[PDB]
Amino acid sequence: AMDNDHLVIEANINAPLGKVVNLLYGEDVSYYERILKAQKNFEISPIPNNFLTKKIRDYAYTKPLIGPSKTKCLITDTLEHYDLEDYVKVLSITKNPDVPSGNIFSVKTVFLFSWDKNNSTKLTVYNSVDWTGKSWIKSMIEKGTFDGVADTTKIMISEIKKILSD
Repeated sequence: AMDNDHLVIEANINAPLGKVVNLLYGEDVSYYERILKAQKNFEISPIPNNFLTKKIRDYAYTKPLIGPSKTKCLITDTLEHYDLEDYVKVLSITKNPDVPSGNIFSVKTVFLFSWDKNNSTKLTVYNSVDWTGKSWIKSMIEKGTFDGVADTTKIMISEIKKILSD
């Protein structure tokens, strides 16, 4: 999952590791909600503010998009690793039960945050699809999924820079 074939982006953010991670996953969920709206999602359910204690948060939103023009995204974030002296890893699973083959795949996005030069943060994003059944549109789904995450991750980085521009 975390290999060059599935690498979406490696990007620098001009803030320390703990600030970037806690901006996105801490108790003020308005920042991630702002990112989701900037990515053109809507009908966003309240993001749980307790991720760093529970190690999981679930929420949902509607994403505009063969297939429907939009679909409900069910999000499960899990905190896989948290060490502010080293790296933080968040796994985000997206389920799309309302799309073709949507009952036999999930989308896995890995956010890796580590230290970069001059007290900054390196963000590494991977994306893959996990199949649990047979589908004859697998390549189409994997390509559309990957391109979509590339598009939305670029918006996320732009939005984080705006949030931190004070």
